[PDB]
Amino acid sequence: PMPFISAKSSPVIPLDGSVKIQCQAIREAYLTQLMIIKNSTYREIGRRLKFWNETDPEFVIDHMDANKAGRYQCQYRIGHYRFRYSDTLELVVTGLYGKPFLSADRGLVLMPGENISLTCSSAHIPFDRFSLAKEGELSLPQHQSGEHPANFSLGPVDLNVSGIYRCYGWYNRSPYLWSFPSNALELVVTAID
Ligand SMILES: *[C@H]1O[C@H](CO)[C@@H](O[C@@H]2O[C@H](CO)[C@@H](O)[C@H](O)[C@H]2NC(C)=O)[C@H](O)[C@H]1NC(C)=O
Ligand SMILES: *[C@@H]1O[C@H](CO)[C@@H](O)[C@H](O)[C@H]1NC(C)=O
Repeated sequence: PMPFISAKSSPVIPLDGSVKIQCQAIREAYLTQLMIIKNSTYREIGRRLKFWNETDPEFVIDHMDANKAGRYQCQYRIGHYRFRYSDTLELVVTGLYGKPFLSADRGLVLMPGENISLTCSSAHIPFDRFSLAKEGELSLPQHQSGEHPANFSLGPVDLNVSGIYRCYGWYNRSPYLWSFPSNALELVVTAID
């Protein structure tokens, strides 16, 4: 098990936003610094916070841009020149490409168990892949699709599927750089009808 590396704010940060990262404390570390990976090379980044309301080291990265998007790890210097790292965290920056369009082939309100797929298009920008995000959620959108027609299925829906959804740009060359959110699309599952 590797030291955890959570993100207090969403891992999805708008163009010039700012995010707060937290690493797992390691009693034997003389120094702990947030590192960002770039071409198999660890680079110092972000800023350390002060001791209060929490123990595990917290950092903060502001003025988000392409350069700050990507994989992150925590570097624990457990000696003059001996280190160990936390698990990996990914941060994506949004607002680098025009917004795509999200829609559905059904009715936005539906009985549980029903099936529905959301489609995310882009009649201009040849996005390599697409990612669907559920607004409320505190994390990183993992539900993606490479299909050009862009199909996001949700199999048998349950009351938990309800909520507002948005879709993003996304390019293979530059994976951690997404477009501006697409139009939002609300769904509501209810067994009452
Ligand atoms: C994307 O989702 C699945 C493919 O993974 C397709 O599902 C079929 O959808 C048609 C009409 O929408 C239904 O008649 C079939 O019963 C579905 N079968 C499956 C695979 O579950 C879906 O069509 C695709 N998106 C669309 C509508 O183009
Ligand atoms: C939803 O679609 C699946 C195919 O992926 C089908 O097997 C299922 O029966 C449909 N809804 C239900 C649970 O009846």
